[PDB]
Amino acid sequence: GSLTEDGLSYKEKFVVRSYEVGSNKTATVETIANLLQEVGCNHAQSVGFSATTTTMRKLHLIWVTARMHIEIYKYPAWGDVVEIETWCQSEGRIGTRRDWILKDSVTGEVTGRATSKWVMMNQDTRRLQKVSDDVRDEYLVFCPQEPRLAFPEENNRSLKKIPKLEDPAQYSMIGLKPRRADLDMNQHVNNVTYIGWVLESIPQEIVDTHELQVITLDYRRECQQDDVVDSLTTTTSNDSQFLHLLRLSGDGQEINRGTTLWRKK
Amino acid sequence: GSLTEDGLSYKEKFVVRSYEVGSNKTATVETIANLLQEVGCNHAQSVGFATTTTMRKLHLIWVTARMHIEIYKYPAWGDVVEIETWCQSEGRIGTRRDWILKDSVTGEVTGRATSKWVMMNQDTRRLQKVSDDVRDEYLVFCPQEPRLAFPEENNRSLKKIPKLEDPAQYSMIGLKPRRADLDMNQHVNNVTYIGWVLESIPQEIVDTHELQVITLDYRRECQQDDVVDSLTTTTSDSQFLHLLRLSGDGQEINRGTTLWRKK
Ligand SMILES: O=C(O)c1sccc1-n1cccc1
Ligand SMILES: O=C(O)c1sccc1-n1cccc1
Repeated sequence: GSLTEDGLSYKEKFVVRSYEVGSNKTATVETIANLLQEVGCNHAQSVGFSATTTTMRKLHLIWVTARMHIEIYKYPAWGDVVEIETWCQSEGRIGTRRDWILKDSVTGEVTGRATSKWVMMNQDTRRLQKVSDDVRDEYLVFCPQEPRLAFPEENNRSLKKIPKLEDPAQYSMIGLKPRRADLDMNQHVNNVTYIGWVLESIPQEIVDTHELQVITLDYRRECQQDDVVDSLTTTTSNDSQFLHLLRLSGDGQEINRGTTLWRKK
Repeated sequence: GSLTEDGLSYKEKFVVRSYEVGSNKTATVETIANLLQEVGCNHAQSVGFATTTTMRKLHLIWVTARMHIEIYKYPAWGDVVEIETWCQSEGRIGTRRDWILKDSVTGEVTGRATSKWVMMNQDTRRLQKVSDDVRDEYLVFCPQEPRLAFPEENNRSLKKIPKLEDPAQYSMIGLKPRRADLDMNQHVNNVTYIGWVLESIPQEIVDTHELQVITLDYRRECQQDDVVDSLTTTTSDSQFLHLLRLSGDGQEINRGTTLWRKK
């Protein structure tokens, strides 16, 4: 991987692995979401981060994901090479945005795109806060100054408000627990696990006859290593649409809400 | 990746990814076991395949009976690890696949693995000796002289594993596979079982020790809708005896041993 000529974005190529593919012999949406993490971390490292700034580390401040929106046109096949380009952008005091473009290395065509929204949180108190100018000026030199949007469209799916699923749900997967392989290097549940957990309540018949096209996921609360999760889904719709809810098996505390769009194979 | 000059083994380099590392900022044993799958599949593909044309005609598949992994140094995030793999016949019982893991910068051996495979009818799940027609098809891709990742006489890779007695010292109950645990044929990926065995090791062992050796026997497959119990008892360096069984009737699916060194 490497930063582009202007040093305002980062590119990296990935060969799709044998264990990274599903039943259709193409990369899963969780494999893709992991590749977005890998290109994201390599972009931060190539510009001095390790992505907390000097001031964030001093104040015990971290960047946390509020929303992830992924849209896939063609999932890459096992053995194919996918090139991913990523960049960040400031959104005032609310936080930052990280976008991605996925391409076929052989054809140069766009096979997918993603956008994520990040907010600042105190690592210990878990309290959110608006970005301070001292922190803001530290990373503004690594972002483009003109708007560069993976989803520019006048009316796009990445900014839609997601409602809360009403009980009873149509489908459900109960008693989901994270294992050590679901944890990151800081012993927190990896954000991609939640994507997998949302998809767990989609019936196998939809999974076998449709391909996931769009997924929007809001992150409200973290699932701890010793928590149990319930995954709920209700059909809201040639296209299938679903409303999703992740909550703690006990009290029913919400951790995530989302929507998926699937098209017939 | 590529086959070596003699076309009797396969090499491939891997850069360790951010999501592939644990709390020590080094690759997990499950990440390593997945890299062994990837280099294994690329070796088969580069030589025409691990089912032969005769196996497909008879509905025969290769299944893992045993996996033995020994790690001296887990690679760090960003490091490049080079893996060399090769297969070898073991008569009529089956085949063996071995691996050597190295540091790309130093050339030193950082780990090694050996796995034992048997032939099974994919439909009846019945084991069988390898026929000569099948055997001759793949013998041209294996070295003719013995080439062993674990040559040492009376080594840990060939030891018999006993069955854990109830009550177990530690346990993790109600383990279920999710879609990300399945392979391209909707079967549970063999690496998931490794993760499930380690689930019953206490977090205090995990935080103070590093896994050095893991030997895992595969007896029965966990179906997508099965629930698993992971049992562990200390037998000792820390040594543990492991057992994976179905949450209901208690049917055995796996047994193993792990060896851990103080950090
Ligand atoms: O989880 C993270 O910290 C990172 S880093 C860049 C992408 C993501 N992400 C968030 C949701 C799914 C993937
Ligand atoms: O599972 C498989 O089919 C393959 S392919 C080569 C290595 C393995 N394996 C088996 C146990 C752990 C890894």
